[PDB]
Amino acid sequence: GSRRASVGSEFMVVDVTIEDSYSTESAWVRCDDCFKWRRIPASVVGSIDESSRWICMNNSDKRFADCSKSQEMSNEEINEELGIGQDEADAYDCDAAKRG
Ligand SMILES: [Zn+2]
Repeated sequence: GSRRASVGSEFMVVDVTIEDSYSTESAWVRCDDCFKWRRIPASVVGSIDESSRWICMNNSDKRFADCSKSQEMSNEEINEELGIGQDEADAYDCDAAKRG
C-alpha cells in the first residue's frame, strides 16, 4: 500500500480600504431588527443609507422585504462572498507558531 497524504496552504489578496464597501456593484446590508444579511443593488445601496439603518421591510424586493421572510443566502456563502470570518464561536485551534 502506497498511502499518500497532503494539505493546502495559506494565500489571498490584499485590499486598500476599510470594511465598508464589499463586492463590485451589489452590496451587503444587515437588518437592524433581526440581524439578517440582505443583498441589495448598488442603485439602492446609495439611497437606503440615509440614516445608517436598514431593515428587511425596507428592502427593495417584495417577497424578501420583511423580517418575517427568510434569508437570501447561507452564512457560508456570504462569508466566502465578502471574505470575512462569520461565526466567531470558540475559535479554538492550533497556533504554537504564534505571531513572531
Ligand atoms: Zn429583519
